[PDB]
Amino acid sequence: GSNQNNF
Ligand SMILES: [Zn+2]
Repeated sequence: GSNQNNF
């Protein structure tokens, strides 16, 4: 799957 990190 795809991953996104929003710090
Ligand atoms: Zn993946």
